Amino acid sequence: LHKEPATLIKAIDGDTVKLMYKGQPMTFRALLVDTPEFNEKYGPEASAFTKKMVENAKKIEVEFDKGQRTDKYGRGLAYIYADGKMVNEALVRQGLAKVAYVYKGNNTHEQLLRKAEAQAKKEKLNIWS
Ligand SMILES: Cc1cn([C@H]2C[C@H](OP(=O)(O)O)[C@@H](COP(=O)(O)O)O2)c(=O)[nH]c1=O
Ligand SMILES: [Ca+2]
Repeated sequence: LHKEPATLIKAIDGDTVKLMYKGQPMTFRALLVDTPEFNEKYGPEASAFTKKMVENAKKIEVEFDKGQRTDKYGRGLAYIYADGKMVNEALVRQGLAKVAYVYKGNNTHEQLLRKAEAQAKKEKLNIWS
């Protein structure tokens, strides 16, 4: 896989963000995770966590996996990086997302994110408390 440049347009919630990619606005949905919706427990915290991560970043990148790059809602499906740190992994490590939506061919970082979930769980963090 390889990282490509993108620019923040707007935070949306824990696992979606609006980014300018190859000069076009698109909503990106974070691969391999699921944050609570804003109306659910930890949802506001998930939203706040991702917002700080992307808004503070001097550099956002997106990394597509090997399979589909758009979901059925027209959202980009990627791993999203903020100054080199993967949002997807960071959410999971903080117990603010579960590993989820693991589809064949788009699962390159599955074991990485699983390892993070295991540690969040060990630490009884947030969703796991
Ligand atoms: C993360 C992801 C979600 N989706 C689809 C599955 C779910 O369809 P359904 O909407 O029909 O339940 C939806 C969940 O995304 P959200 O968790 O943002 O709601 O997005 C994909 O198709 N591929 C993906 O990689
Ligand atoms: Ca969600």
